[PDB]
Amino acid sequence: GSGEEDEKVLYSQRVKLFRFDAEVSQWKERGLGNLKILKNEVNGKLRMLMRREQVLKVCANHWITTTMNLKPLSGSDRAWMWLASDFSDGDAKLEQLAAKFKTPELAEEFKQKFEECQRLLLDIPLQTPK
Repeated sequence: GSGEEDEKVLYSQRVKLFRFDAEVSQWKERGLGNLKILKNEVNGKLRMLMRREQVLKVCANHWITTTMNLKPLSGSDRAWMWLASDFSDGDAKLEQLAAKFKTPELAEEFKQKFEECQRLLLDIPLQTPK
């Protein structure tokens, strides 16, 4: 009720999704897809989910909040992981899952903006015209 739904799609981007392998202790790709952003009309929670493009299937529904923190992968500077409990149909575990963009360009722009939005989006209204 205005929380687990109520989200609309504003932006989509081709990204790689990663899972943290407990057994590998390491981030390994979940696949390749498009990061779909669903944003609540309330602008309370926004999500980034990514569906595997050619795989037609969302694997991770991650909410972008300051309640969570982004951390760069080892060796990556601008590809980051977040801890989220994903269960788009990903099955509810909390994992640190990662996503990386092709370049630190895509990765860096998003990283900065991501954190800023975490602190900021909360207080600052961002409503898309209709």
